Amino acid sequence: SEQLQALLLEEVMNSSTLSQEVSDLVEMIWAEALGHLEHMLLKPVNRISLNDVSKAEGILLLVKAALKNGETAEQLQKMMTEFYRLIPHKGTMPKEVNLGLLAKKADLCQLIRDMVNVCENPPSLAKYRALRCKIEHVEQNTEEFLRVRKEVLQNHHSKSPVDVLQIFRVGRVNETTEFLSKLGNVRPLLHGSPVQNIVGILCRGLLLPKVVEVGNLGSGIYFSDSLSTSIKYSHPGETDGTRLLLICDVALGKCMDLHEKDFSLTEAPPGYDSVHGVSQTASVTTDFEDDEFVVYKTNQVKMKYIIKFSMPG
Ligand SMILES: Nc1ncnc2c1ncn2[C@@H]1O[C@H](C(=O)N2CCN(CC(=O)Nc3cccc4c3CNC4=O)CC2)[C@@H](O)[C@H]1O
Repeated sequence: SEQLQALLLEEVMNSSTLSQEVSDLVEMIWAEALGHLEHMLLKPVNRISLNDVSKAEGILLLVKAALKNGETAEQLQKMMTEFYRLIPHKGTMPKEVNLGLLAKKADLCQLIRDMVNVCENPPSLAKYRALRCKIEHVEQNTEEFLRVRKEVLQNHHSKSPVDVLQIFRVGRVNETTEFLSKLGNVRPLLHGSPVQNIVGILCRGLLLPKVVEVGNLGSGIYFSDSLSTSIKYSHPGETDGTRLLLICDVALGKCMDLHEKDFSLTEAPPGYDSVHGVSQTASVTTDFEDDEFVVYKTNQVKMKYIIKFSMPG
C-alpha cells in the first residue's frame, strides 16, 4: 500500500549505524555537559523552556546596562531575583553582581539552550545532528592514525606518557569555506580544553573571549605547537576520566614574536595577522613559559581532529 511503501522508505531514510567510537564520544560530551548544568541547577534542565532562557538573557542585558550606569543594588537585585526564578541555582546568590558574573550567566544560558534543543530518531543521532559537525572515527590500522599520532607526539617538552586512545576526523561545514587559507602561513596547532566545553566548541567552533569592561595575550584564540603545554588546558572529564584536544589549521600569516605580555589585545598588532609568545629559553628570557600562538579572528581557525587521550595520573 501507500502506507507500507512509506514505512519501508522511512526505514531506509532513518538509518545510520555510525560507529561505536563516534557514538560513545557523542554520549560522553553531552553527558559531561549535562553534568556541569546539574551541578548548579535546582530545577531539572528538561523543565526549563526556551522562553525562560530568552527572558533570562533579556534580563542580563538590562542588569548589565544598569550596572554600568551605576544603579542602586536594590534595583539590580530586584532584576536578578527574577533571573534566578527562571534559572534556579544551588549554593550562593552573589550579592555583589559584577560584570564577570553576568558574562558567565550568559554562557550558562547558552549551555541550557543546547540541552533543551537536543531533547526531542534515536537519542544518539539527535545529539549528533545537534552538533552540526561531522565527526568520523579513524581506524588504528590506517596510516592516518600513525601520522596524526606522531604529529601530536613530537613537541613534547615534558616526558609524561600519553595514552592516545581515539582520534576523530572533525569538520564544520561553514568553517571550511570561510577559512582564510589565502592568508598564508597555515600550520596545524593544538588546542586543549575541558571536556564540558566540547559540545559548545563543535556547535559554534572556537569563539573569541568576551572582553569584560584573563589571557596574557588578550582576548583571542590560543594554540600551541607543543603537546605538553596543551595538556595543561585539556582537563580530564568527570564522566569518562579522559582528555580531549583539538588539532586546528591556524592561518596566522604574519606572526609577530613577542617577549612581554599584553592583556589589552582585542585584535592582532597593526601590520601583523597573529601573535607568537616566545617561550623562556637559555639566553632569551620572556614572560611566556610556553609557546603560545594567538589569532583574533574565528575564520583564521579550522579544526581538523579531536584527540581522546589520558595521562597516567
Ligand atoms: N564555542 C565554544 N564553546 C565553549 N567553550 C569555548 C568555545 N570556544 C572557545 N571555548 C573555550 O573558551 C575558553 C577561553 O576562551 N579562554 C580560557 C583560556 N584562556 C587562555 C588560553 O587560551 N590559554 C592557552 C594558552 C596556550 C595554549 C592553550 C591555551 C588554552 N588552550 C591551549 O591549548 C583564554 C580564554 C577556552 O578554554 C576555550 O576552549
